[PDB]
Amino acid sequence: LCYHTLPHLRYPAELPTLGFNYKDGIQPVMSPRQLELHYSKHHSAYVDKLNTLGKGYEGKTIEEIILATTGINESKVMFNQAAQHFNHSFFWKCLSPGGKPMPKTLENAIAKQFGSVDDFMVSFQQAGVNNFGSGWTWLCVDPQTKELLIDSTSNAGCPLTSGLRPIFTADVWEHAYYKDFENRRADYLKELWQIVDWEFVCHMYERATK
Amino acid sequence: CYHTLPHLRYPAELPTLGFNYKDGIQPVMSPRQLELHYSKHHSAYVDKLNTLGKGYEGKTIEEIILATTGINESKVMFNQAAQHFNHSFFWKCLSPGGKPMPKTLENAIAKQFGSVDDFMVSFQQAGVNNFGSGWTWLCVDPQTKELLIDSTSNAGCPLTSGLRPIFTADVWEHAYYKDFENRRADYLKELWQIVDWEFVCHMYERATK
Ligand SMILES: [Fe+2]
Ligand SMILES: [Fe+2]
Repeated sequence: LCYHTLPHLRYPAELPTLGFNYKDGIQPVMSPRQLELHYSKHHSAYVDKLNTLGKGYEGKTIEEIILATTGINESKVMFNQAAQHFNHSFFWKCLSPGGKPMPKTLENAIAKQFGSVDDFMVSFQQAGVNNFGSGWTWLCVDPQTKELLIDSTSNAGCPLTSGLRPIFTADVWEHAYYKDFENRRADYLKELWQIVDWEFVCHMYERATK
Repeated sequence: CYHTLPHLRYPAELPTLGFNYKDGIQPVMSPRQLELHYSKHHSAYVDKLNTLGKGYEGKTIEEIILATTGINESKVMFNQAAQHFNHSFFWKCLSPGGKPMPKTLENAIAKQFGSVDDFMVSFQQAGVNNFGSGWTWLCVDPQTKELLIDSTSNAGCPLTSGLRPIFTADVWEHAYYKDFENRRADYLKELWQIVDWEFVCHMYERATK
């Protein structure tokens, strides 16, 4: 009985149903093959591995597994699969072919924190570029202060392990962009905005700041 | 102290490859895979390190790595120097068509691991299981003269724990994604075919002296 970022995301794990047709990629940014690799190979493997480890978590959220395994050395393998499952699921919810325009509520909140949407985007791209190795770049709500914050994590790291509430993420594991952008992570992050589902981000913002 | 690459020095320079960098590393790495890895990834580490290393002129890259390891203020330089060393060492480990394993190294591997095939499977598994970006290494422990498989994350480098590498496989996704996409396991299985075991054996002989 507490807030979850994705309360519908539960164990036994399942690859999530995408808001759109997989075979089309996520135009204009991600090709069909880039999405197929990422979703049908990478994400699918985390779902499959997690299902060999999570006995006892039936009916519970994936976030509950993350929170029960975080910082525990003997549980690193399960933590990594559960967090990656959650991280990818959340990522797909953040995206849509051609994007969705940012509602006024969200625009105001982003400008109130960062000065403008443009200044937030510049800062967000920079944090993603600078995230050494594999990981994720996040926009989160701090529920105590109501601040919006950019946070980067390494590998399977997830800001909800520190009590932050994600509202947007960009995967910056090299596999997220290597098929279409090769080494060009900066270009990937700049182009990614064209496919962000800002309606989902705004929905997350409203519930996270309540 | 012992250096793995005593000729790899600052100011940093992309190393000359023992082969033509436009022809890839057949039969495993395509020309474009090698061009990206060397001319983009490795090249950016070199360039960035050269913005940071003033004062280290004439020193080994490994001395920079030792001077910056575990120091929070120097994380960025550590990452560049370590990655420059790791990639330069990787390229020496590889050759088109490979080079056959000399008996001395064959015997040492089989003594440590049970057999060469046992070593290879164990090494492949460690690379597959190295979560995220990193490197999987065959090293000599100079305190025992034993061989061991060691995995590192990100720019992590065995020398910071007093180990002497003799072989490494890059398992950053960029090392294999062009030719193998998500198939890291296949990459590691196929990588044996371009391994320069003459260099690996030279390193073994040197590390255990
Ligand atoms: Fe991913
Ligand atoms: Fe690399």
